[PDB]
Amino acid sequence: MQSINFRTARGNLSEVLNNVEAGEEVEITRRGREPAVIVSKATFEAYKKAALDAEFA
Amino acid sequence: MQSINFRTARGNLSEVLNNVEAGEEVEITRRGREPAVIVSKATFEAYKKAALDAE
DNA sequence: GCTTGTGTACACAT
DNA sequence: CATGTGTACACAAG
Repeated sequence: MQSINFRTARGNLSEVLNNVEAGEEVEITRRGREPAVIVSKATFEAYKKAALDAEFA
Repeated sequence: MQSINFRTARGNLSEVLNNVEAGEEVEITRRGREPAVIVSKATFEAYKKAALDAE
């Protein structure tokens, strides 16, 4: 997975979002603070959906 | 789900990432482009256990 | 005194 | 009437 720092992430956000749209999952990191992932709403919405059909307790 | 446009996301990204860390899922929209979602890595990693449909 | 994060603002493009 | 995208400045935090 691609991993880019905040400063770089923002300074290139368009290129990041373009990369994301191409199917790449990009990790956003910040000093100390917990990381995040930018992923296409479609993919992630379809992850959430497939997870919701798990016969577990 | 919270939904912000690109210009606002780039200009408030720190506040966006703080919101996400608090458990929020944030939709980023772009003109004529498919939307993206910024989500906590922990949550995302857990949601990819959806890849237990592929199996 | 670096690096990186955060606010912000300007200019051009769509 | 706005939003996307490059970029650059300055201050804060580490």
